[PDB]
Amino acid sequence: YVPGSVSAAFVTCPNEKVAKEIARAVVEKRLAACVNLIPQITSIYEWKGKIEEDSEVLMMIKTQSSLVPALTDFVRSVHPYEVAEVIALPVEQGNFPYLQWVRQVTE
Amino acid sequence: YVPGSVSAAFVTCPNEKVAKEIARAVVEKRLAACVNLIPQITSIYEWKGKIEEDSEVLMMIKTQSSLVPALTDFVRSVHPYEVAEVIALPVEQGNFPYLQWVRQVTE
Amino acid sequence: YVPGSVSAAFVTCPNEKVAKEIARAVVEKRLAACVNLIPQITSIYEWKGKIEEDSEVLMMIKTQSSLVPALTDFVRSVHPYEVAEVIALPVEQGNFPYLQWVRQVTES
Amino acid sequence: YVPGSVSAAFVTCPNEKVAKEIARAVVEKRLAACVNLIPQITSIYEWKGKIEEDSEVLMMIKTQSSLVPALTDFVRSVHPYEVAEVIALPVEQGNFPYLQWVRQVTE
Amino acid sequence: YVPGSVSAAFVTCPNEKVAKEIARAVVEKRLAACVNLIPQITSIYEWKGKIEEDSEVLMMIKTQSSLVPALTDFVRSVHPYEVAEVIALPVEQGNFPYLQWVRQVTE
Amino acid sequence: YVPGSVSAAFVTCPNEKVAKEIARAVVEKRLAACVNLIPQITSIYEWKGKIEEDSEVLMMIKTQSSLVPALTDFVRSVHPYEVAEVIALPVEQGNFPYLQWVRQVTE
Ligand code: NA
Ligand code: NA
Ligand code: NA
Repeated sequence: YVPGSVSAAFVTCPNEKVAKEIARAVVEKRLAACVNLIPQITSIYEWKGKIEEDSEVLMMIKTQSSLVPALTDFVRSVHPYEVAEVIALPVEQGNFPYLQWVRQVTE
Repeated sequence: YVPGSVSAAFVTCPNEKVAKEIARAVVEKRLAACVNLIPQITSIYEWKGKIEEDSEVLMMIKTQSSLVPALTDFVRSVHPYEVAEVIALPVEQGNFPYLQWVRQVTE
Repeated sequence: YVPGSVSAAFVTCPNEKVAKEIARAVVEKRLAACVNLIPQITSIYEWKGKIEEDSEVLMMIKTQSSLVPALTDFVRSVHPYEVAEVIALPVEQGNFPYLQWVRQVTES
Repeated sequence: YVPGSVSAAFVTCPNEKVAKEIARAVVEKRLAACVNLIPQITSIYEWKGKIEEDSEVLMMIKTQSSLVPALTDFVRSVHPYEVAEVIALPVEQGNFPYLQWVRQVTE
Repeated sequence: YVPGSVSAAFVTCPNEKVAKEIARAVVEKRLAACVNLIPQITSIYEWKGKIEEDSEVLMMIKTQSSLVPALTDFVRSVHPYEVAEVIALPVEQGNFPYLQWVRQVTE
Repeated sequence: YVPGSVSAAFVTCPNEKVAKEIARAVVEKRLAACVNLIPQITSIYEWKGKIEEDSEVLMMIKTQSSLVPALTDFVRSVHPYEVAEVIALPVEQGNFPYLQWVRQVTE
């Protein structure tokens, strides 16, 4: 296993419906090995002077690091927001079989 | 985009009220671009020889990596706990406009 | 603090019961300083032709990076799934006292 | 000190004269704090399936990681080779004063 | 470019002849894009209780990070020393064309 | 092998005499497994707004990453310059036996 060659990408969505549709798509298109959805999220950010709170859903998408650009482009079309949160974190170590599986199902 | 110049910091809180107070403060103080709150967390650790379980709330704070020390100091200063969990994970890749936005709103 | 010498490892479980059992074990065995359990997770993956959805629980395990191989072996052994998700993400910066604590409670 | 916010960039040159010109330029332009020149290098690469050996000089350029794109653009512009070797390696730890100095003289 | 997907590997050799043989081989076998040889090295380490000084030559081998294990195997197998120094350092940023070239000639 | 748990630290010295003295000391004190000296270096930096060129020697010091702070403290203490260049680069991959050896001889 090459350190950081698999990544865990985080994507924020407005609701569960959208998150599922994106999640299903990225897997079906082989852009990700799998996705975890974390619901009941409260996002806190500053907008036009004031601080806003919204209900959101968070995706943890596990994929090859080489696919992150392609994953990001896809998430950009489908347009959850004008500017979509996509951040990829590199996996330094882990369960080799599983890490090999994430590669095998995205080649 | 410089790899790892934006970070995702994780902070554990005793409840939603405290997590929201801290979240609103770090954004208002420009120490973070935004905060995701993940509720209904069960924390499992050892204390006085026994293994404890607590209800907690988890913050995923997205900010510049250069601000993490300042972020930590602030959280230290206001957090209820004697020793606050603050761990920062570097963002290797992502949506450039979003990554640019995180920098823009924290300069 | 040496950058990346503490890691946050993520492990997916079928349910709360199993997640708690594994969480308690890794702490008791000093393989992790602490574990956060994130419930009500929906996992989306391909199940041999179909796209599947399951209810799962997610563990965020905080430990020394040197212990991740030992943590994985243990999880491997007692995990239901044939192939367990264990992914470790390195902590670049943080609260030094806390980072020191994670090391203190996992030394042997 | 933020890990990896200073980098050590390596640049290959055909000879000492060119390396010095580039080295002096990047420092005068504040794109680097300083440059170490390693002479008497033998470079070994293929080209049309045949293996070449050339005399080269290697630069180790120490600078902010945020300046690496700007550094690379400049080196592209003045380097005799069509495709210039510029590779940046991040500095995880070091002498803080010196790391602080590299930042101070490139701001 | 995926951060850290190209590496610069350093290998220590007893002399120029050996270093060149190994260098030519790894390039010919497509295990590396190119190799820089840094001569006139003095190595300082402890041997049988006393501190030794040897004349050595240092290789900086630029290749895909995915190839480092294969590179190491080859070197370990051919290298004079029982335990060969092979250390790989990841390239976080650089000249994209050149980084693309390193991949192209090693696929 | 834990990625980045061994580091290659670079230290600049005014001449070979000093470099050898420091190199011998860090090895004898178990702060490093071994040191490569790269001589005939030309350093280019700015000083009182004027660009200087000096003859220097470069050390590549291979050690545990956990020891880098202790290594730096020692170097700062024996090093002639007021502000010593010490930069540590993490080793992501390599020859495991050798990586194991660097740890063995510095425990
Ligand atoms: Na990597
Ligand atoms: Na030639
Ligand atoms: Na590390």
